[PDB]
Amino acid sequence: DKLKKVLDKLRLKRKDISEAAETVNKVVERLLRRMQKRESEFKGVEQLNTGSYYEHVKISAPNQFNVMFKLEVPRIELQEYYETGAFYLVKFNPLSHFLEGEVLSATKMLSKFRKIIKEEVKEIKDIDVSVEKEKPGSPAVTLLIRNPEEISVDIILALESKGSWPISTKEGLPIQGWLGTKVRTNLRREPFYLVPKNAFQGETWRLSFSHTEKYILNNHGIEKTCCESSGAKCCRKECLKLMKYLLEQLKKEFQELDAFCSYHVKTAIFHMWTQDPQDSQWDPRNLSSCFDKLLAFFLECLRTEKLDHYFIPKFNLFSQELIDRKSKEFLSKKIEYERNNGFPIFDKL
Amino acid sequence: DKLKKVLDKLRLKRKDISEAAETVNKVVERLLRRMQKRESEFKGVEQLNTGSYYEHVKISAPNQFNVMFKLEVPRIELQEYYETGAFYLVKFGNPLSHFLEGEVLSATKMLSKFRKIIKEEVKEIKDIDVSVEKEKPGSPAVTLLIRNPEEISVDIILALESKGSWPISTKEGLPIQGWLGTKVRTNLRREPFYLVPKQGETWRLSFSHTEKYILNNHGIEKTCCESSGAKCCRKECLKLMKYLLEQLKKEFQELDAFCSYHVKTAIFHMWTQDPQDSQWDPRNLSSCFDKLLAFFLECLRTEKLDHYFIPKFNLFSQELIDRKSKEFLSKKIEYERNNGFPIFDKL
DNA sequence: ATCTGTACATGTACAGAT
DNA sequence: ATCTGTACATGTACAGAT
DNA sequence: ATCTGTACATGTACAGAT
DNA sequence: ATCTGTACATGTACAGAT
Ligand SMILES: Nc1ncnc2c1ncn2[C@@H]1O[C@H](COP(=O)(O)OP(=O)(O)OP(=O)(O)O)[C@@H](O)[C@H]1O
Ligand SMILES: Nc1ncnc2c1ncn2[C@@H]1O[C@H](COP(=O)(O)OP(=O)(O)OP(=O)(O)O)[C@@H](O)[C@H]1O
Ligand SMILES: [Mg+2]
Ligand SMILES: [Mg+2]
Ligand SMILES: [Zn+2]
Ligand SMILES: [Zn+2]
Repeated sequence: DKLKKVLDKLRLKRKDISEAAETVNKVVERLLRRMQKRESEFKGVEQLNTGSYYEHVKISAPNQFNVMFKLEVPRIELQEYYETGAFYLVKFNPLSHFLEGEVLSATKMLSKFRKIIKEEVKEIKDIDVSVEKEKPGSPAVTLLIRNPEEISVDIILALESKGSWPISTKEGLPIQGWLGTKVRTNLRREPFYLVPKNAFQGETWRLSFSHTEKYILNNHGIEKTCCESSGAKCCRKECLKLMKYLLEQLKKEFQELDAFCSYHVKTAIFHMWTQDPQDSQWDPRNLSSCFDKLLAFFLECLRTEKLDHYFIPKFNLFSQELIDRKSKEFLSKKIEYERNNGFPIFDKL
Repeated sequence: DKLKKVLDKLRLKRKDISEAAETVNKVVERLLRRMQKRESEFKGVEQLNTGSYYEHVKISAPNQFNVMFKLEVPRIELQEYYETGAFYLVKFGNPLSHFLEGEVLSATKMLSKFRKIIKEEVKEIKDIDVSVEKEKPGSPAVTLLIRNPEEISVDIILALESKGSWPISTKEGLPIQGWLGTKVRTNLRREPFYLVPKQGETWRLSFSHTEKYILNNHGIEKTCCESSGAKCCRKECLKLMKYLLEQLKKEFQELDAFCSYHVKTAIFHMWTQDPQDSQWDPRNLSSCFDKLLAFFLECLRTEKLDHYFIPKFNLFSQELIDRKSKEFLSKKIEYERNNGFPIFDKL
């Protein structure tokens, strides 16, 4: 019971999955063909599906989809922004119209990308779909879809580089004692990605490891058979779902928590999965203890004001410059409260 | 243990590895380039290193290397040869036209041209002392005999590469689901399969690339034998068993029918029967070797050792190995087992 | 002038050597 | 314990080709 | 270059078994 | 209550064709 029943509630319905995906795939496919069918500065982008729905940890409803349109760009030089670790300027075609002083401007290229999508969305007459107003500094072009429910799709332009990952990641991805050195070496043989976030704030990109995280979510055990048809279930994803849910419920209720996001939870459980690598440490019979030790770890992160980017160890997602101490102390109070009272926020609608 | 000292004996020396590999890689590279010449039928053939040396289970000396020269052959149809599971006929200005006889790609015609080219190229090698061994009938290999002073064999194996789905005779093979798992199994079966020459148009399936992967990714835990994981004794047990057979085989001509692939197949089944890394703790080397010996003896006595990839192919069937050959090896193994392995002290 | 099969450049798991 | 040679995967440079 | 075909992973859904 | 077996559904890798 208890947490088992909560997970029963969070579980997506097969029918809703079917109806959401088919409408999502209609729009995405149409947008994707537009990007190459034309001259178009983004001819050659490929679709990369990412985030919780494609990692099978989406909760409640299939109402948010994350898609990367990635562009392979060769002979790119990276300059780390302000020792931040995650933010870079990039330098040396149709992309000529996006540079400046030899700097590929994230802002300029996102704007044309965005302009294309808006135009194509205008030609869609079979689906009720609009482009959400732009959020400054965001990497996303966000679609809002109606019909069987509200659905949002974040279309994320990404650059794809095939060289060695930037030195700031050298000490990241510390999976050696959990997924192992062969897996780590192979993952770092994959490309890395750059996403037009902006900390020259307008020209900066941010590193993305959404492809690495997806692999990890679907290949998460120390045993190769974890959660496979001839292995045993673990409760790793279910703990992620529960913690995601506690934060979503807390964020709905308290504006004091706007600065928090699900990626903070994702980052925290990557660290917990590294600290507790054995699959037996995530036995489904120990769901409550597992959820609790995740809570305690997350609270220790808040208390110490320290949650390092799992791929970029020096980039503290909980630094003062990013999240006010007051916000972190508010979230500590609310989590400790739910914890010490049987999670009442889990009962509510 | 006694067995740890045997393993020290069996361990290859780096100095020997260097000298052997340097010469082997010179000859192989030159043979691969000549294959890409002109109107050579084998142009586009690619190199695949296989077998015990590339699996790090070669014992005693680095004196036998296995290398496949693989040729992608698109658009092919296979006919299983008489329900044997492992043997096939292959059918379709193509450069393999000279090897056809009405739809059918002749194995020995292709192997013979392959061989002729190799022999010719070896004649032009004066860098080092290397000759081509007399052909063994029905063998897929062209064997090089290198004297580096020390003697080194190189089996060069012509291979057809097909990228379609594996033949149905393997549908139930590779039973690694409780051990390496379903994702690993699916991904391995997405790789190509291989046909090597074995009546004269018969080819044989090869899974040397899959076996190589398994050898180097052999644990249920991803960290098995890794620098942040725990050592197992799976490969060490393979080495000891290979050594038992090699010592016996160089002493007793009665054992000519047996080869090391029998030992490699038996321990794949053992690795399937005991998937947990803790059933191969280095502290239990003796038990682990002993249970392998016992499994092998039961295969001998019951006359049943299924091909790991082709379940219906029995490597210990009557048609391949006489019951007396099996009973002879059984006695010799049982003898070594119950007398402290005196053949391990030999030489 | 650009294109490209061939081979160099880089990085590291494995396992022998010290 | 760290150091180190071979094998091998992938990214890239460029003589020689087009 | 783009697209379908095949195979089976990952899921949800529910009845019958335990 | 949970487990197991079948049915149902989407996502994804890659072969082969055009
Ligand atoms: N600040 C960030 N830094 C790096 N990558 C991020 C960041 N925020 C999001 N991402 C990446 O983008 C993906 C999609 O983000 P999103 O906000 O939709 O979360 P999610 O993982 O899909 O979960 P959910 O949608 O269920 O809240 C994340 O899974 C992660 O890979
Ligand atoms: N009878 C066979 N059937 C199928 N594949 C075989 C057979 N014999 C050998 N092979 C394959 O060819 C490879 C090379 O064969 P080889 O006889 O050299 O043995 P090995 O595994 O390299 O060991 P060693 O050379 O130390 O005896 C094997 O590893 C196996 O994959
Ligand atoms: Mg999301
Ligand atoms: Mg060999
Ligand atoms: Zn699991
Ligand atoms: Zn091991």
